[PDB]
Amino acid sequence: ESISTAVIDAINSGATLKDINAIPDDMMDDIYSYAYDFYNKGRIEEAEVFFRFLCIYDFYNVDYIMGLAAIYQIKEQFQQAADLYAVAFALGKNDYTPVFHTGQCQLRLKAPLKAKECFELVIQHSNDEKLKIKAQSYLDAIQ
Amino acid sequence: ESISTAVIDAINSGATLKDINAIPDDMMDDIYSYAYDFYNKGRIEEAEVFFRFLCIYDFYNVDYIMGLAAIYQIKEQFQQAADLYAVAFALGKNDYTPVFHTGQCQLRLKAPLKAKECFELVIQHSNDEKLKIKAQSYLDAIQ
Ligand code: NA
Repeated sequence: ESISTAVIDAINSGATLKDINAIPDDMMDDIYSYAYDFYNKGRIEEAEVFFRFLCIYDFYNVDYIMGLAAIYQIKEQFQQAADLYAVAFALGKNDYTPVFHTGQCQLRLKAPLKAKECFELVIQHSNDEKLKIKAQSYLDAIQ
Repeated sequence: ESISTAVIDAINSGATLKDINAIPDDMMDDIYSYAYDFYNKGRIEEAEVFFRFLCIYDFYNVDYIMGLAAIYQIKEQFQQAADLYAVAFALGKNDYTPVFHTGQCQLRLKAPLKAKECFELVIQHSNDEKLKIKAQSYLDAIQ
């Protein structure tokens, strides 16, 4: 029946629609690869429908969630972007990229304080030099 | 978890085209009928544009997906067709038609092993006789 029922069931079950329907991995990879192609080519409207479907069918997948969070951030839906980046971080705590992006979202939502906090976390725990230089530049700009 | 709720809530906070209810149902039906007629009548470029519009307006409508997937197939854009057939399969209720068309696309993309898995999958799970007969023939021809 309808995807919204299936979704409520999947949440209640703590399992992904992908697992529940046993969609093969190769098929999921193909959709993701197409979706990323739209994103990289800058075709954000087409990329968004693909990524929204991906996160619906596999809501535990960090690459899907990061992809859709990047799209929201680019469309300036800062609060939705920040919410997805927080889930991505919770599912992958070795990676500070989502904490960095959330910092940029918080700045745009006029919460300089929350933003500084994110940028400090990155500087403190990330091993990604480029991420740390960006975060340090934001922290210097915000004072 | 509360994780899956957080993903779905974030995604559900933004309005979609279909959410705002600005387009009458019969207009949507007319657009689909014309797109489908253009297709059947060989006017492919026009069918392509409209079916793509339809897929953006309701990506979870299998008829829209299968419509554009079939256009890519006919245009020999076999990878794109295969990517949309994977979406149709995930949307679909045990319907193995998109899996079968994926097999034909794989075979044309010189991935016979992938093709053979598609056709095997149809034979194993499909309840559509005409479809299993085509799939068995492809399997026999590929060896
Ligand atoms: Na970005």
